[PDB]
Amino acid sequence: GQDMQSLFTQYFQSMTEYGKDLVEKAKTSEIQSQAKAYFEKTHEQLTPLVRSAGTSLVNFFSSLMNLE
Amino acid sequence: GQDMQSLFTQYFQSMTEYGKDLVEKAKTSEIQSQAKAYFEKTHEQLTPLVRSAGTSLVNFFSSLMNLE
Amino acid sequence: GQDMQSLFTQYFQSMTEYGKDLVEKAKTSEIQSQAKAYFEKTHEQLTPLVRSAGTSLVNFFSSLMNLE
Amino acid sequence: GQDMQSLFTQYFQSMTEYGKDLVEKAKTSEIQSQAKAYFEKTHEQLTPLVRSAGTSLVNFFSSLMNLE
Amino acid sequence: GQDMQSLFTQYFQSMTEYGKDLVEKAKTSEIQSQAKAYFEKTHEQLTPLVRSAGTSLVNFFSSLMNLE
Amino acid sequence: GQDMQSLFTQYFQSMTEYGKDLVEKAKTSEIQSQAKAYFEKTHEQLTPLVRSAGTSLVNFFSSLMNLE
Amino acid sequence: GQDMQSLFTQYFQSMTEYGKDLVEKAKTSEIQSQAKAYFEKTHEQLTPLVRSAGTSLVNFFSSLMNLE
Amino acid sequence: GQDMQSLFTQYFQSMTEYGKDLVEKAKTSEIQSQAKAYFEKTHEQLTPLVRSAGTSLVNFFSSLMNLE
Amino acid sequence: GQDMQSLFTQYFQSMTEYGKDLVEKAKTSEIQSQAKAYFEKTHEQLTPLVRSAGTSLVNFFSSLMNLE
Amino acid sequence: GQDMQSLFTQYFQSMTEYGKDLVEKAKTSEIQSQAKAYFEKTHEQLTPLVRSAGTSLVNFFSSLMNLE
Amino acid sequence: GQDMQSLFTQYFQSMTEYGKDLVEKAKTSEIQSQAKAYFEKTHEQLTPLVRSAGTSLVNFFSSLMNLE
Amino acid sequence: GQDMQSLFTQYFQSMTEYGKDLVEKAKTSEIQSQAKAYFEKTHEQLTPLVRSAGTSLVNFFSSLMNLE
Amino acid sequence: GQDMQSLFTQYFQSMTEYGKDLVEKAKTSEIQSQAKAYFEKTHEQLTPLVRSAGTSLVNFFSSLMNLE
Amino acid sequence: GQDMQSLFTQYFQSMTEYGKDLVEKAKTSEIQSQAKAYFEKTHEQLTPLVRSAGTSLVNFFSSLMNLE
Amino acid sequence: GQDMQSLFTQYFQSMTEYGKDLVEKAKTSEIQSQAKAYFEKTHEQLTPLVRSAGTSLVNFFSSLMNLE
Amino acid sequence: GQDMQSLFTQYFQSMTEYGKDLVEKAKTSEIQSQAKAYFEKTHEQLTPLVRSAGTSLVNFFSSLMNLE
Amino acid sequence: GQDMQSLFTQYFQSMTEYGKDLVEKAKTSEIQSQAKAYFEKTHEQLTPLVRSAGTSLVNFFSSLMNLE
Amino acid sequence: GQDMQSLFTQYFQSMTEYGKDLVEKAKTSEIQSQAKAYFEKTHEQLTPLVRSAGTSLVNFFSSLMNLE
Amino acid sequence: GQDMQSLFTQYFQSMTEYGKDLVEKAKTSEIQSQAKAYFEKTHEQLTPLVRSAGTSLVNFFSSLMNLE
Amino acid sequence: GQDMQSLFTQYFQSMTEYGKDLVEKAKTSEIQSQAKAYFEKTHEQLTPLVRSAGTSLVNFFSSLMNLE
Amino acid sequence: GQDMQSLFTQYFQSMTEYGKDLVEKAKTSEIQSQAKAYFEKTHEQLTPLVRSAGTSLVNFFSSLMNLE
Amino acid sequence: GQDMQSLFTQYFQSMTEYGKDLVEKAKTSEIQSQAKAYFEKTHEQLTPLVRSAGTSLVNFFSSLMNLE
Amino acid sequence: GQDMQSLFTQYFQSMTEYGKDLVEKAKTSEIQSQAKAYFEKTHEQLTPLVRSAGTSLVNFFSSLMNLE
Amino acid sequence: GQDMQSLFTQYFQSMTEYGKDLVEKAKTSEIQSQAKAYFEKTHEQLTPLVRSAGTSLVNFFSSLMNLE
Repeated sequence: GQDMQSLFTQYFQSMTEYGKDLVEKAKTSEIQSQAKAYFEKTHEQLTPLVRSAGTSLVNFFSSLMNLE
Repeated sequence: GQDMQSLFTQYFQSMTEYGKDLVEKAKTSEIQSQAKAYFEKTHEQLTPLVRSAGTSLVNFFSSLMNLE
Repeated sequence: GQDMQSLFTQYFQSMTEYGKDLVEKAKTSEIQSQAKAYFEKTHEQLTPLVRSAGTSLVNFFSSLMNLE
Repeated sequence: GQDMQSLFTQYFQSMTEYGKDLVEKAKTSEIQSQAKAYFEKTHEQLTPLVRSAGTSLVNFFSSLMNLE
Repeated sequence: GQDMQSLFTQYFQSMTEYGKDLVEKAKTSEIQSQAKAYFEKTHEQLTPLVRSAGTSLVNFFSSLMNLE
Repeated sequence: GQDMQSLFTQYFQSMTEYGKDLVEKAKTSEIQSQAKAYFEKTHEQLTPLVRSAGTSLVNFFSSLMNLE
Repeated sequence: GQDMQSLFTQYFQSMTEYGKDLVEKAKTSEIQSQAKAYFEKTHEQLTPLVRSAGTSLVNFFSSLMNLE
Repeated sequence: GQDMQSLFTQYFQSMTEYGKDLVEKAKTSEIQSQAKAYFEKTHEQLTPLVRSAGTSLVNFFSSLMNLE
Repeated sequence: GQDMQSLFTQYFQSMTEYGKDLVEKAKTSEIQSQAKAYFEKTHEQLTPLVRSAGTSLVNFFSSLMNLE
Repeated sequence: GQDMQSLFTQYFQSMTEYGKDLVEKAKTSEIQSQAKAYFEKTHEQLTPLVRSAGTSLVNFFSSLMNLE
Repeated sequence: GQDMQSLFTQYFQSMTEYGKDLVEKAKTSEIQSQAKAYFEKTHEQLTPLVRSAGTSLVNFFSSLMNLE
Repeated sequence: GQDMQSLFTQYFQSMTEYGKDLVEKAKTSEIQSQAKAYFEKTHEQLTPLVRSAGTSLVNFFSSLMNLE
Repeated sequence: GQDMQSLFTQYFQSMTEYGKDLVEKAKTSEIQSQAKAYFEKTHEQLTPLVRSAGTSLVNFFSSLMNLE
Repeated sequence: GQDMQSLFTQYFQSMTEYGKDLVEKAKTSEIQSQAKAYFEKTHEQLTPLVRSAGTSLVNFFSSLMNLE
Repeated sequence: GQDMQSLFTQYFQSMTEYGKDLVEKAKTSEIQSQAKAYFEKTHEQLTPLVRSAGTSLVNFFSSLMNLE
Repeated sequence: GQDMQSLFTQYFQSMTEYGKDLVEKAKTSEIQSQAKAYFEKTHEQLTPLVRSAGTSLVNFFSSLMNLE
Repeated sequence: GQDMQSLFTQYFQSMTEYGKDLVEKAKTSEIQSQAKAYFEKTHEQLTPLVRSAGTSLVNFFSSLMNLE
Repeated sequence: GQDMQSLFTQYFQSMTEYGKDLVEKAKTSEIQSQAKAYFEKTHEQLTPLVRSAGTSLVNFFSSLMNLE
Repeated sequence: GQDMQSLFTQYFQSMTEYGKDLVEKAKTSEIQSQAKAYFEKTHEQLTPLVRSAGTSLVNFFSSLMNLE
Repeated sequence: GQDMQSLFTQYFQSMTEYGKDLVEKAKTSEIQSQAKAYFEKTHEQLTPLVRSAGTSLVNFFSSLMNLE
Repeated sequence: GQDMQSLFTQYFQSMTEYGKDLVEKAKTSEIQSQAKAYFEKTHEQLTPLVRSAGTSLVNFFSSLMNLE
Repeated sequence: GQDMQSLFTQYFQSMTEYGKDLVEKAKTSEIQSQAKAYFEKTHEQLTPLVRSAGTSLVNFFSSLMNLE
Repeated sequence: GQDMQSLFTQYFQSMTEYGKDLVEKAKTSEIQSQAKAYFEKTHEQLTPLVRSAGTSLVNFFSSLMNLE
Repeated sequence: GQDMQSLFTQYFQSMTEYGKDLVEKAKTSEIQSQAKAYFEKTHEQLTPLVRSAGTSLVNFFSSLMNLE
């Protein structure tokens, strides 16, 4: 059949600001940090950590992710 | 059949600000941080952590995520 | 059949601000932080943590998420 | 058959502010934080934590989430 | 048959503010925080925690969430 | 048959403020916080915690949520 | 100001037949004819002769039709 | 100001037949004819003769039709 | 200002037949003819003779039609 | 300012037949003829004779049609 | 300013037949003829005779059609 | 300023037949003929006679058509 | 003079258990906690909080505690 | 004069257990905690918090605690 | 004069356990913690926090604690 | 004069366990922690935090603690 | 005069365990930690933090601690 | 005069264990740490942090600590 | 077992004169004389002749005084 | 077992005169004389002749005084 | 076992005169004389003749005084 | 086992005169003389003649005094 | 085992006169003489004649005094 | 084992006069003479004649005094 599973984004005579992480002043601070830190014996199969207009597209067709 | 499972976003003579994480002043603070910290023997299969206009599209067709 | 399970967003001569996490002053504070901290032997299969105009689209077609 | 299970949002000559988490002053405070903290032997299958104009669309077609 | 289970939102010459979590002053306070804290041996299958104009759409078609 | 189980919201030459959690002054206080705290051996199957113009739409068609 | 002088026609799960001139049998007949025939020294300035779901929109903004 | 003088026609899961001039049998007949015939010294300035789902839009912005 | 004087026509999962002049049998007949015939010294400035789903858009911006 | 005077036509999972002049049988007949015939000393300045899904767009920006 | 005076036509998973003049049988007949015939001393300045999905776009920017 | 006066036509997973003049049988007939015949002392300045999916674009930028 | 303001405790061939805070089982409980929590503009001059065989001896001789 | 303001504790052939804070099992609990938490503009001059066989002896001789 | 303001503790053929904070099992708990947390503009002059057989002896002789 | 403000502790053929902070099992817990955390503009002049058989002896003779 | 402000500790044929901080098992825990964390504009003049058999003796004779 | 402000500790045929910080197992933990962390514009004049049988003796004779 | 056969004499802020043989005037006299004089073949085994605050302690543990 | 057969004499802020043989005047006198004089064939085994605060302690542990 | 057969004498801020044989005037007198004079064939085994604060300690451990 | 058969004498801030034989005037007198005079065939085994603060300690460990 | 058979004498800030034989005036007198005079065939084995703060310690370890 | 049979004498900030035989005036007198005079066939084995702060220590380890 006909399948459209996509990100469709069209702009016409437009103005768009987006996905901006803006620090003006920082001191002894941890600001906007994407992190994973301290894992032990963990089993993660589809965990996309995403931020600030970044993109993660996964198209599995008849595929097999096996973590045995 | 006909399948449309997509993100459709069209702009016409428009103005749009979105997904902005903006710090002006920070001191001894932890501000807007996406994090996962301390996991032990965890089993996570589809956990998208997402923020600030970022995108995560997963299209599994006849696929198999096996965590055995 | 015909299936439309999508995010349809159209703009016409419009102005839109949205999904903005804005800090002006921070001191010894933890402000707007998306986090997961301390898990032990946890089983999570579809838990999208989402914030600030970010997007997470999952389209499973005839697929199988198996956590055995 | 014909199935429309979507997010339809159209704008015509309009002005819209929404999903804004705005801090002006913070001191020794924890403000607007999406978090999951301390889980032990937990079984969560569809728990979307969502905030500030973020979106989480799940379209399972003839699919199977098995946590055995 | 014809099925329309959607979020339909149209704007015509309108002005709309909504889903805004706005702090002006905070001190030694915990303000607007979406959180899950301390779970032990919990079984949660469809618990969407949602806030501030965020959206969570789940469309299961002939699908099976099995937590055995 | 014809089924319309949707959220239909149309605006025509209108002005609407809604779903706003607004703090002006806070001190040693816990204000507007959506939380779940301390669960032990709990079984929750459809418990949407929702607040401030956020939305949670669940469309199960011929589906099966099994917590055995 | 805000001015909406338009033809707004929306259809939702509907069936509509309209503006249909259907002849099955005709003999030596004049059937459903829009015509103007024999004018002499006539002065017509806005005369829309319309039929069968046809449309005629006149939008004059600060304009001048002068027949001197 | 904001001006919407337009033809807005949206279709959702609908079926519509319109503006159809269908002849099945004709003999020595004049059927569904749009015509203007025999004019002498006529002065016509905005006369839309429209039929069968046809459209005629006149948008005059600060303009001048002068027939002197 | 913002001006929308347009023909807006959107189709979603729809079926539409329109503007159709269909002859099945004709003999010694004049069927569905758009015509202007015999004019003498005529002055016509904006006369759209339109039919069968045809379209005529006049957008005059600060213009001058002078027939002197 | 922002000006949208256009023909906007979008199709989504739709089926549309329109503007079709179909003759099956003709004998000694004049069927669906667009014509202008016999003019004498005529002055026509904007007369669109349109038919069968054809289109005619006039966009005059600060222009001058002078018939002196 | 921003000016959009255009013919915008987008197709998505659609099927469209239009502007079709189809003769099956003709004898001693004049079928679907666009014609202008016998003019004498005529003054025509913008007269688009259009048919069958054909297109005619006039975009005059600060121009001058002078018939003196 | 920004000016978009164009013919925008995009196709996505679509099927479209249009502008087709198809004769199957003709005898002693004049079928689908675009013609201009017998003009005497005529003054025509912008007269597009268009048919069958053909296109005619006039883009006059600060130009002058002078018929003196 | 002779002043004896003391804690005199003598043991002879004795057995004494005292001041024991003993928890065997605790769950989601706050057990035996000495605390002061949330004071604002408070003036406390001699407030000994004491527990579990702890001791607080204050001997002021000709001294002056001034809280001005 | 003779002043004895002391803690006199003598043991002779004795057995004494005292001041013991003993936890055997704790879960999601706050057990035996000496704490002061959240003070604002407080004035405390002699407030000994004491617990579990701890000792606090204050001997001020002709001294002056001045909090001006 | 003769002044004895002391801690006198003598042991003769004795056995003494005291001031013991003993945890056997802890999970997601805060057990026996001496703490001061969040003070703002506080004035504390003699506040000994003491626990578990610890000792705090203050001997001010003709001294002056001035907090001006 | 004769002044004895001391800690006198003598042992004769004795056995003494005291001031022991003993953890056997800890998980995601904060156990026995002496801490001061988050102070702002605080004025503390004699605040000994003491624990687990530790000692703090202050002997001020004719001295002056001035916090001006 | 004669002044004895001392720590006198004598042992005769004795056995003494004291001031022991003993961890057997720790995981994702903060156990027995002496700390001061986050101070801002604080004024502390005699604050001995003491633990686990440690000692802090201060003997000021005719001295002057001036914090001006 | 005669002044004895000292730490007098004598042992006779005795056995003494004390001031021992003993970790057997640690994982992702912070155990027994003496620390000072994040100070800003702080004024500390006599703050001995002491632990595990360590000693801090201060003997100021006719001295002057001036922090001006 | 525990055996206390001792002379226990403690003094607290007391004044005691005792065991005093004071002669002021003596002439040809025998005053306060402890004596044994003229024994012949005598057998004395435990005969304490004691006077004036003198002390005689006999502690025989499993011993044997044999006068054979 | 525990055995305490001792002379325990403690003094605290006390004044004690004892065991004093004071002669002021003596003439031809025998004053306060301890003596044994004229023994013949005597058998004395434990005869303490004690006076004036003198002391005689006999501690025989498993011993044997044999006068055979 | 534990055995304490000793002379324990402790002094604290005390004044003690004892065991003093003071003669002021003597003439032809025998004053305060300890003597044994004229023994014949005597058998004395433990005879302590003690006076004036003098001391005699006999500690026989598993010993044998044999006068055979 | 533990054995303490000793002379324990401790002085703290005390004044003690003892064991003093003071003659002021003597004439033809025998004053304070310790003597043994005229023995014949005597058998003395442990006879301590002690005076004036003098000391005699006999510690026989598994020893044998044999007078055969 | 542990054996303490000793003369323990400690002085702290004390004043002590003792064991003093002081003659001021003597004439034809025998004053404070320790003597043994006229023995015949005597058998003395442990006879300490001690005076005036003198000391005599006999420590016999597994020894043998044999007078055969 | 551990054996302490010693003369332990420690002085701390003390003043001590002792063991002093002081004659001021003597005439035809015998004052403070230690003597043994006229022995015949005597058997003395351990006879310490000690005076005036003199010392005599006998430490016999596994030794043998044989007077055969």
